Amino acid sequence: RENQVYSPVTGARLVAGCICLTPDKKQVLMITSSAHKKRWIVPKGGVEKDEPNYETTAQRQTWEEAGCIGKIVANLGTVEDMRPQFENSRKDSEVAKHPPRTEFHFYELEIENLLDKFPECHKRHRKLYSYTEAKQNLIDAKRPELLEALNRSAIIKD
Ligand SMILES: O=P(O)(O)O[C@@H]1[C@@H](OP(=O)(O)O)[C@@H](OP(=O)(O)O)[C@@H](OP(=O)(O)OP(=O)(O)O)[C@H](OP(=O)(O)O)[C@H]1OP(=O)(O)O
Ligand SMILES: [Mg+2]
Repeated sequence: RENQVYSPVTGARLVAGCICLTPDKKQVLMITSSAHKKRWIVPKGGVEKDEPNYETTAQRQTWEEAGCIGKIVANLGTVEDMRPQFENSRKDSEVAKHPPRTEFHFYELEIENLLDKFPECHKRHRKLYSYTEAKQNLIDAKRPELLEALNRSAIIKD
């Protein structure tokens, strides 16, 4: 729908999501992408014009995409999808300047329940991963900005 909300500055699509952690904080909940069937990501989605805050969007998408209920325990701030040839400064190399694709507002959630039936339960897989596994999945998914969000969480990395 054209019910989506965009940054008035950069025109980046405004998305909220959840780093959903087990109470012991040893594992994060990950879902498969709908387009890229084999790629493991975290629950997230576009803010809608009616929604009063990012927490609403985040908890709605965590239910819809992952059948996961929990309490938001931290605001993990923002990360950007910086995807659209190169510009070399002679001490480093960078991609040619462009506006961000997406601006993500992430929250840490403590999982309280996982339900077997949820809206996207037939079009996605869903599973708990240790930090090391989760980190490798996000690299495999080519989503370093989601890994940045994961890294700000209280997930045990040792
Ligand atoms: O192509 P990507 O990787 O940039 O991401 C995809 C993202 O998929 P992802 O790869 O993040 O898993 C899709 O979401 P999905 O995972 O639910 O299929 C999402 O579709 P959407 O309109 O439902 O938007 P959300 O991703 O719930 O905010 C967007 O897809 P669309 O091309 O079908 O409209 C998004 O695309 P962008 O506009 O580029 O952000
Ligand atoms: Mg999504």
